[PDB]
Amino acid sequence: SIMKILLIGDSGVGKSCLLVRFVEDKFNPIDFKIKTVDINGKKVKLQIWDTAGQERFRTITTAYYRGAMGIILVYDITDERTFTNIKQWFKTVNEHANDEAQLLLVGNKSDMETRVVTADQGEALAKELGIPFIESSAKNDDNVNEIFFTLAKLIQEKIDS
Amino acid sequence: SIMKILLIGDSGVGKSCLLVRFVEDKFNPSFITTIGIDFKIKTVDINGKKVKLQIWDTAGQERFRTITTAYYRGAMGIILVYDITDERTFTNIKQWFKTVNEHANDEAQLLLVGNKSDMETRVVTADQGEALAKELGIPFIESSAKNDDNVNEIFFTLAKLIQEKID
Amino acid sequence: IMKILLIGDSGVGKSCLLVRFVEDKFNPIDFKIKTVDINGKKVKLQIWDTAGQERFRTITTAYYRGAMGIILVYDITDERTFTNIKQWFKTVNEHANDEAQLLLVGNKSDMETRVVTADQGEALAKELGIPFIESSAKNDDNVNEIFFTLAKLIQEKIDS
Amino acid sequence: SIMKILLIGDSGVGKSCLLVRFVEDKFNPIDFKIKTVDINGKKVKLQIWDTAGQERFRTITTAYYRGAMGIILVYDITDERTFTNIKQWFKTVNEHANDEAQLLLVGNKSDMETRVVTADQGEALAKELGIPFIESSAKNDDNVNEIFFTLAKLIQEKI
Ligand SMILES: Nc1nc2c(ncn2[C@@H]2O[C@H](COP(=O)(O)OP(=O)(O)O)[C@@H](O)[C@H]2O)c(=O)[nH]1
Ligand SMILES: Nc1nc2c(ncn2[C@@H]2O[C@H](COP(=O)(O)OP(=O)(O)O)[C@@H](O)[C@H]2O)c(=O)[nH]1
Ligand SMILES: Nc1nc2c(ncn2[C@@H]2O[C@H](COP(=O)(O)OP(=O)(O)O)[C@@H](O)[C@H]2O)c(=O)[nH]1
Ligand SMILES: Nc1nc2c(ncn2[C@@H]2O[C@H](COP(=O)(O)OP(=O)(O)O)[C@@H](O)[C@H]2O)c(=O)[nH]1
Ligand SMILES: [Co+2]
Ligand SMILES: [Co+2]
Ligand SMILES: [Co+2]
Ligand SMILES: [Co+2]
Ligand SMILES: [Co+2]
Ligand SMILES: [Co+2]
Ligand SMILES: [Co+2]
Ligand SMILES: [Co+2]
Repeated sequence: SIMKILLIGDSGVGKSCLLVRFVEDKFNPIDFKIKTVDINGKKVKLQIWDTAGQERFRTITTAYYRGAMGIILVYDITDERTFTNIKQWFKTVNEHANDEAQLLLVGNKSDMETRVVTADQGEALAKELGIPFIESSAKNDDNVNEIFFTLAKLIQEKIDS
Repeated sequence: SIMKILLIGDSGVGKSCLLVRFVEDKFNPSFITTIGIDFKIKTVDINGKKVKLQIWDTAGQERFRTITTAYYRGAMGIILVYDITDERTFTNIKQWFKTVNEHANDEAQLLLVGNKSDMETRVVTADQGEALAKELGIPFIESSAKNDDNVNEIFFTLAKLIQEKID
Repeated sequence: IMKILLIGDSGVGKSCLLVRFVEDKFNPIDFKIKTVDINGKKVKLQIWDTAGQERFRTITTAYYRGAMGIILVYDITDERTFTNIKQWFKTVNEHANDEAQLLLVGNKSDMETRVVTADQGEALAKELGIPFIESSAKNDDNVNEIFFTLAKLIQEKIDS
Repeated sequence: SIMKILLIGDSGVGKSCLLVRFVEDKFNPIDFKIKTVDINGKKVKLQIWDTAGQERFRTITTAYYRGAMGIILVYDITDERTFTNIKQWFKTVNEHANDEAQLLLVGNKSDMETRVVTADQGEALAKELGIPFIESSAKNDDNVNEIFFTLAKLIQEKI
């Protein structure tokens, strides 16, 4: 009952760190990892993919999206540009992912005082895009597990409908 | 949650002192801010809910930054300050108002503050301040960072107006 | 990394301003590095300073390649170095990048033999459309401010 | 059985002396030593590796880490540079050592009045790296045994 989940977004927002915090629970300043969780009383294996710093030289590959049922769009709350770029990522993902894939918006680095994107702004963009929103901190381990459990539950719902 | 507030005005009117009095409850006649960290944080209760204020304050010879569009990005509150003992800083408020209106977002709430009300050498009356505020269409408050007079009121008044409009 | 250049007539104190900023010392290859903390980040400043006989080099187009900050310096005790600022401004604008942020510095403010007033410097800066700061590498007055002010303007620009 | 432990850090911080103080209980101003310890009513043989000065001329040989279950990162509290370099050592160890290896940060030469790195700073870095912290003095025999016993227990614990 594997669930393929992708982390997408501008380089530098903290994608690889969120994944490391979730699987290993660590932070420090074969492109996937596995972690098994329980969903509605059933063991679910999450196959979590990390871009491998390749979003800097070319668009996401086809086989990358193949089988992906969850796609997490991440931006940096301290970097306006990465937030503005979310619309482009959303477009790219929609023009290539399965029609039933569930998306989720994550505003990362909520621990930083240098924040320039407010929670209200993130919530507003998520609403406009029609997807759930979560603010996290891979550094302080804030809401990281929630990202994956929230997304996994939404995916389990689509599968059963 | 977070409210970005800027303190603007002629150098020497008491902007940094007002911020220090509000956040650290201190006042140094010879205080000197640190070149590097431009803002401080303080969480206050507005309508029974926690609001984090991100208060920005620039140094004198870093004044060029206060005329750029980038500096006002995201600010929802802008406090214009003058020295009641220095006519020139009061006269300059109109220029600051212009700069703020042209480089900042039209949704930001402004507030006029006449500081150093503790000084007997005052030359700008409260009526004059009130009159300018009215002309500009913004709230007015006289304060004294030195004697801790009406400093908290500056920020709570502004925060409530910003919230009152967020709705 | 942020490439910053110090330009101006020989003898105004360019090297002494750089030494004071990095080594905080004052003594009466062409660049030094110093990491500063702005907007909660470690920005590395690559500060360039050239000798007198290397002046011929400071007027070339390659010297300004990549520079995002350019500090124009004059001696407040030497009218000629102040008058020459307009020529330096012209050379910089014609040989440097349009996005580069300039800043005018009047150095040696500690000297009683000053002949250029702060008001004059402020007026020229206004005319040129750039920030102005008076400093003293000798007494460590406003030296850090020169670089932090410039670094912030360069950053605001990058993010703008 | 046997527990392989390595001491890593800038040259001159006192790695070799900490090992001598622990095994021979001596101080003076093969590349490994053996010492059998008792942990929770159980005897454990510690194979403690000394760098042999390698750090002064080369990257620690990939096989030097092989089999290591304990790695002690050491700095000199009187030398800021050796403390700053700990982050690089941590990176090198994490990229070449075994995943299960337990790390520990040691601030040595605590006997010196010329200290420039505070205990708080050391504790803060240890926390940031996610590893235990101990300040020692091979010279005054302060907390040297604690280094090895603490690490041995964490390794056993991880077993
Ligand atoms: N303050 C802060 N920094 C973070 C967080 N997550 C990642 N970072 C930092 O952001 C940079 C990029 O993170 P990384 O995970 O490699 O980004 P990726 O390109 O999206 O994979 C690194 O310098 C991280 O230490 C966070 O939650 N808070
Ligand atoms: N008497 C008096 N002096 C004040 C008050 N506030 C600031 N000052 C003094 O005015 C000078 C400049 O204040 P400062 O906060 O640095 O001004 P800024 O340039 O606007 O940041 C300092 O000498 C302060 O002690 C006040 O409420 N009363
Ligand atoms: N009084 C005084 N002398 C200074 C200052 N800065 C540099 N000088 C002196 O001016 C001369 C030239 O300085 P230097 O940095 O080599 O000038 P450059 O040609 O612009 O590099 C030396 O004698 C310095 O000691 C200053 O801030 N005050
Ligand atoms: N004061 C003092 N000196 C120490 C201590 N430990 C080692 N030293 C001295 O530091 C120098 C280097 O020690 P050594 O063990 O060879 O360092 P290594 O390069 O890390 O192996 C020698 O001069 C030692 O005597 C200590 O705890 N206190
Ligand atoms: Co990455
Ligand atoms: Co101030
Ligand atoms: Co008070
Ligand atoms: Co020179
Ligand atoms: Co200094
Ligand atoms: Co030419
Ligand atoms: Co040694
Ligand atoms: Co002993």
